[PDB]
Amino acid sequence: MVLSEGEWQLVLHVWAKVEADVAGHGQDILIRLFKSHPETLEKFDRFKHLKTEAEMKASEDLKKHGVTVLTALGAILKKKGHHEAELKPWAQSHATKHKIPIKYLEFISEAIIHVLHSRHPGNFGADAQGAMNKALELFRKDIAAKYKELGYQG
Ligand code: HEM
Repeated sequence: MVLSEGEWQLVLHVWAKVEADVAGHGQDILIRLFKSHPETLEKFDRFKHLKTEAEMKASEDLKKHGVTVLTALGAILKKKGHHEAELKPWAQSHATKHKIPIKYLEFISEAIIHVLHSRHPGNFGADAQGAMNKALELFRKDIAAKYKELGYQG
């Protein structure tokens, strides 16, 4: 798939707002993921012990990982489809070290859209959501192909 420039502009315009508060958005997104699909929490030996939303919100460690996640994702989106070099080391660790199935990437994709919609309604109308969805689908497609190359395709 290929996004048009107008679609990239919609994605990067809401992303610019997200970057006004990277830590807060990262926390919101990971907490939404873990609440909506608690099985994903099991992949994180680091966070496995967190029992309630309250404990999640109070974890400095979770907040630091959310910054790491959104910073990496941001770097990929700003490549506007030219993200081959960035995707390679990402795919290798998520496939053979952490073992993250494509299904879980769909789940975090859903969490990202939920948080953007909730915090940025005026810059995240139907057309901008459609563009963000297509960018994240482009990302999952490319990761699926890489997984396969790497011998995981999970
Ligand atoms: C937008 C999707 C995601 C991005 C951009 C992302 C990014 C990252 C980055 C940059 C790291 C640190 C370096 C590394 O280990 O490769 C990391 C670690 C990790 N990720 Fe992801 N990730 C994503 C989705 C997920 C999902 C869906 C899960 C699990 C359900 C996951 C599980 C992990 C684990 C277990 C670690 C190691 C945490 C630790 O330090 O103990 N990732 N991720």
